[PDB]
Amino acid sequence: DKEFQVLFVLTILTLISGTIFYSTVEGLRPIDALYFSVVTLTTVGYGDFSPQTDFGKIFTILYIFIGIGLVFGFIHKLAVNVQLPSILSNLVP
Amino acid sequence: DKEFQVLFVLTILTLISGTIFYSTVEGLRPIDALYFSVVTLTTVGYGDFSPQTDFGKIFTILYIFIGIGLVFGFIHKLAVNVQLPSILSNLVP
Amino acid sequence: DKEFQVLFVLTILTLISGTIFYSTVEGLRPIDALYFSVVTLTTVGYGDFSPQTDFGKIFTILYIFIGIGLVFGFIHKLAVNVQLPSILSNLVP
Amino acid sequence: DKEFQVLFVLTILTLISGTIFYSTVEGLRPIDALYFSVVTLTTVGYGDFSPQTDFGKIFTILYIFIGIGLVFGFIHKLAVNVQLPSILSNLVP
Ligand SMILES: [Ba+2]
Ligand SMILES: [Ba+2]
Ligand SMILES: [Ba+2]
Ligand code: NA
Repeated sequence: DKEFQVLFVLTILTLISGTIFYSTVEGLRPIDALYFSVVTLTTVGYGDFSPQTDFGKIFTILYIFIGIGLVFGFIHKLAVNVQLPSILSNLVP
Repeated sequence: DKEFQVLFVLTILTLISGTIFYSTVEGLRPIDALYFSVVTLTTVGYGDFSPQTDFGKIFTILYIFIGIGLVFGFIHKLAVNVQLPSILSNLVP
Repeated sequence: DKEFQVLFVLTILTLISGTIFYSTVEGLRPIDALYFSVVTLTTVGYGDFSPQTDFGKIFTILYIFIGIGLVFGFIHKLAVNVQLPSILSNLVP
Repeated sequence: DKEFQVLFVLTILTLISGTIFYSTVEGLRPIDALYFSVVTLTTVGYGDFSPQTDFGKIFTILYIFIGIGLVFGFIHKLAVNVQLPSILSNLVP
């Protein structure tokens, strides 16, 4: 609850930083910058967007190392502390 | 057993929702929509398909956050509660 | 030791099946088929190769669900039961 | 602390080896080689770079199996032993 709340905020700030960085340095539209940040940090990585500048490539290296751990923590506690009880609620006779 | 069964169903419904969404909004053939949903939620992400619309990009962001946890849970219990015993069965003299 | 050995074999057989499938149905060279199988099951997924046939797409869906759990188990026990001691060996004065 | 330090070094050496390999055999610029090594071992895998030679494909197979476990260990202890306390520090009244 309080755990999920902090992880939510931390993940939001991370995605805001990526949105700002890639829309400025890589010239993406803000929605595309957000989408790319998510596709990156979840490791999906389609490659429909990818950094073309060296600044973008260096940021991306650092962004991945700092952000993957946080994003997957959130995905994990979301599944565990929000998704897991709710599915059991739908179960019990 | 009962665990694996619930995870199977939950994963199926998730993949059905993606199949329906991407065949409608992104105009994919249903098989391609299913395939893309799987390639997305397992994080493989080839990028042979990727959303071209903003609606598609926003759904994909949400779809990834909600679905990755469920899919990998299923992959995990499938390996643990179905794959792991079966391989030991083939072992014991 | 015996754990790592079984996981090695199981991973090899999985990669052999992918090598055979993608070289036949998708017409890849055997080395490219192996490479693609690995890039797929580790979720790296560059997309330099991806299935173009519906048979290939359906197999890939199943191949991912069955194979990811096994591959990452191997990667895990390789790191834990082979990589982790060896690095400590290089450490102790 | 001492754990994080060893994982840092091990990850650095891994990324140096990839930087050297892909700039030589695949002809990438060193920054692109580093970037590609990171995008590979974190499994993001955009595919903006991917190996074109058989030597490159075989190395990549081995590089992924050896390196993913190490990289994610580092990402994990970085989040746990460096990121997790620091965020709590910002919390306590
Ligand atoms: Ba990927
Ligand atoms: Ba890709
Ligand atoms: Ba791609
Ligand atoms: Na991944």
